[PDB]
Amino acid sequence: AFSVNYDSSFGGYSIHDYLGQWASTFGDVNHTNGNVTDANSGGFYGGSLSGSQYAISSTANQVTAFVAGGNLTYTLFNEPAHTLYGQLDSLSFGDGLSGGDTSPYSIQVPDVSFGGLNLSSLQAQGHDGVVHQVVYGLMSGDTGALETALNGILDDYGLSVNSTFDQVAAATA
Amino acid sequence: AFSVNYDSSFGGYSIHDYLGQWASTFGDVNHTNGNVTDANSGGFYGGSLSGSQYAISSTANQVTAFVAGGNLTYTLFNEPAHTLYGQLDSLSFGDGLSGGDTSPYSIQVPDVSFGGLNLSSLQAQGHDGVVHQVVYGLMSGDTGALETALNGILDDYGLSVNSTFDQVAAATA
Ligand code: HEM
Ligand code: HEM
Repeated sequence: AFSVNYDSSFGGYSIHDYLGQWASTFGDVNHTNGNVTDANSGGFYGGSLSGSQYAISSTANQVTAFVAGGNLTYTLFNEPAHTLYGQLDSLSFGDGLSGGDTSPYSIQVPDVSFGGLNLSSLQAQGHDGVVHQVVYGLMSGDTGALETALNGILDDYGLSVNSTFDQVAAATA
Repeated sequence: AFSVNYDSSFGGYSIHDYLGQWASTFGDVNHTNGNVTDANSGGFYGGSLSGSQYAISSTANQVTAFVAGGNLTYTLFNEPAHTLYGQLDSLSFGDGLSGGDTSPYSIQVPDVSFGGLNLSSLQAQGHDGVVHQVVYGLMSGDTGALETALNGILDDYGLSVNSTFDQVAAATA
């Protein structure tokens, strides 16, 4: 049922009066096209994050970056906490990062990229999942988990991470 | 269907050696407890935002605030774009904002709160939906849509927004 709680000093105020005073001090956040940042976006509680891509740029130089493509969700503060899981199809490495809103993320000056990775992990595996280990590894500048996963795939072609890009392109054609 | 793409200059590079060079230039974003902000969080593309609460503070005075409770989803860049929909149950008003991560949002010095609003809209209604008009209204310092909705609820009690909080509380007991 509809209910109202209030500090007792507002007992004799009308609802209209109160909301007029609240709005007066609040002002206008100007949540409009071209004007939305973290200062006026507001925020959500209780939710997870999802998307066909996750991307991040270096804080050391703000240029070096990677883009993970697939079907990913991140539990954020839901349990198991701070777990990335789902399907990791692709990984692009290079300099500069554009898009991410009404267009996909893209590396501006691409070096190298991998497609058809076919890596997946369940929510319940938590931080032990391969997708989480790979992507979080890369956020921390640690390629070890990625290289272990790539060695697993490349094993089918008699290759490894010590193979060159030309060798890998030759066997996977 | 594993594949690779690369700038021709990396043809004779080993995968291992490329990733070594990428990682040593990327560094470590330091995505750890207490050290995560927007500068080192990364981002997702193609996704939606949801939660049991939405909340926001004034950009002018950094204090006046509200918290909307219920079951909410915001389409973000998915169509119909920038639409808040679902069920709106509660709305609390006052000064200060606490929590939002591992605890619910809460107003620090509450003035007034409304429960059992029982308002709901669909994604397909877009910006015409009542949950969107109410909350976007409040974000714009514009209580008009809220007051229309409250007059609807209150007319079944023979009251309106010009009634006092004591009178509303008496009728809704
Ligand atoms: C949940 C309550 C929210 C509502 C009702 C809402 C509604 C809107 C509306 C109606 C617009 C554009 C229409 C205009 O120009 O008048 C807009 C823009 C935008 N909002 Fe929201 N929004 C909400 C929360 C958020 C959140 C949590 C974010 C996350 C960062 C966000 C990000 C954006 C962005 C990036 C834009 C447009 C930027 C641009 O196109 O230049 N909004 N919002
Ligand atoms: C998508 C890939 C991501 C992965 C794999 C990831 C992983 C992690 C991990 C493992 C932790 C805990 C590490 C520790 O205990 O030191 C953490 C903390 C955190 N992450 Fe993420 N994260 C990702 C993206 C994001 C995003 C998009 C946000 C949203 C802004 C975010 C916000 C946070 C916050 C606020 C904390 C810690 C806050 C605290 O307890 O002090 N992360 N993340």
